[PDB]
Amino acid sequence: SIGQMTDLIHTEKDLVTSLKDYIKAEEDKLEQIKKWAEKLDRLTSTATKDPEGFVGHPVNAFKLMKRLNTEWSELENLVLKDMSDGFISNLTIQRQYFPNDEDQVGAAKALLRLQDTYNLDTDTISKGNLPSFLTAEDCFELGKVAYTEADYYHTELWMEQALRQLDEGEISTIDKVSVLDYLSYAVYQQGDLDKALLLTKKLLELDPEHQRANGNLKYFEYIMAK
Amino acid sequence: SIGQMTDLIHTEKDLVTSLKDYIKAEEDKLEQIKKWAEKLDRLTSTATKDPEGFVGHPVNAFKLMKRLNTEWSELENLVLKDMSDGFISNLTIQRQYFPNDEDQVGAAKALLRLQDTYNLDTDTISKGNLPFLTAEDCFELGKVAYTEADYYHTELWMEQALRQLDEGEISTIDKVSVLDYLSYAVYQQGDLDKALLLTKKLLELDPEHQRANGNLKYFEYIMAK
Repeated sequence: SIGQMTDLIHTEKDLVTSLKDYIKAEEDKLEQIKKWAEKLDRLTSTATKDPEGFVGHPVNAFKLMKRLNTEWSELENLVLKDMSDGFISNLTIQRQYFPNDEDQVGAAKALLRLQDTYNLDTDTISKGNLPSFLTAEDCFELGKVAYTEADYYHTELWMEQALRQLDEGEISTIDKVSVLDYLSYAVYQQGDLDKALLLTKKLLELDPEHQRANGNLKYFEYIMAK
Repeated sequence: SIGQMTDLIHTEKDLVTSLKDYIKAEEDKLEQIKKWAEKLDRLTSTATKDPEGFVGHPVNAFKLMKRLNTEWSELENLVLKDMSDGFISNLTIQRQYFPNDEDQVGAAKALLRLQDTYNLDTDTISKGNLPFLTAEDCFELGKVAYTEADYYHTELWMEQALRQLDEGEISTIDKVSVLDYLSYAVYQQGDLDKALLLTKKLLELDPEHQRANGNLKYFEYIMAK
């Protein structure tokens, strides 16, 4: 539907309003804690300076003990206090009407097809180079969904975009070796052994003991030879 | 001992260091969260302008789903994260060498003793006008006295607490409770003129205080008698 998307756009907006509320909360806590800490900073720096004289006049001694017995306990209680209940409460509730895995993969598939029905370069989708933009792990996931479909066409394309972006300098949760594993395997399944070999060799240049890739190399030079 | 307190002073110095670290931790986390939030502030606002055209080109639909299914739960996980174990472990360990309630009460008594062995005015001990206590500190000392049945000191420190309140100090402690204790201590001391006086002012602040009405009637009774 479209109304569903407008409904989810709106949910996620309200959720951002909630989030920002929570941020006001944690800042307000954190600050009065900073205030508290500077107060003790002042006290504890002047007290370290002259422990005999400080502990001398017992207005200091009483303050020191009311502070260690009571104050540091309130303080501790406040550090432990939780500011996020409200926001998390909301989120837990909204999550009743969120998409699940099924819908995420559905949406990947949909993207996959709309790539080649309007016939588009993956750098031309990722980078919004047409008249929002895609992390390396996004491309990576697309390559995976594809690979699970044994769709090596798309696996090739997105694993390639994913490799391209990591090279370009995008810092990520995803490493080159996985990218190269899936890339080299999709390529091999395509028919072009010749590139599979080199890619595998890049993987090996990154991970010399990648147990799968060595076996892959042996296999490769074997089926080329034969 | 003196060295024992030197060890304590240093311990608390250390704890302040720990806490300051904790603050750096929560701030760092919060920052990453504000970051995430602003990125989504953009996305949501763009999307609301024209939901149709937006969910039109389905990279938008994909990201919207990935973000509702995966990413908001990582965000959730960040929100729930606890930056405090380091500091709280430090605290829970040091606590083994902290004073307890009895030590604190004890110190309050040591202070009451000092007040009079050097014969010193309360504003003067509080305001460190020698060559500083909050109103709740003052009240506290007052109570320790009271519990002792030391109505002398109860008198004095309830007086100082009321003094520091009227000056305009913000405190968790209200004027009426200080007045209750003060009126009563004064009465037990003997100056009944002042007990009446005070009870009256307490009533000026709370007109239906159940103890202090009967306190008014009873005081003027024993005055007249």
